[PDB]
Amino acid sequence: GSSGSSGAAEVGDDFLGDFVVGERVWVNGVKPGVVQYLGETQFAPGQWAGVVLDDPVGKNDGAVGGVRYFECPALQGIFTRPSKLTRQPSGPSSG
Repeated sequence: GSSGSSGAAEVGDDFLGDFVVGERVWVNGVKPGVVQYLGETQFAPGQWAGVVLDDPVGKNDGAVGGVRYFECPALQGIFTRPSKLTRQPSGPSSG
């Protein structure tokens, strides 16, 4: 019933960033997150990269629309494009 959201108004990239499973990456230059899933999601097309936040400040809880990618706390399993992730805290520059 409840578990059945939709992933519209969002599309992934084409190229998958060189991000391994179990590393710390900064999502949108906000905070570092542990990558658990990498590839194409189910809620939305395009390339996606699952990342787990250290604290409850993500978006999903591992399950999006019934599909369970990785297992982790709630409000932590945030999903975003691989390119969006980075190996360092950015902000003033995106190059």
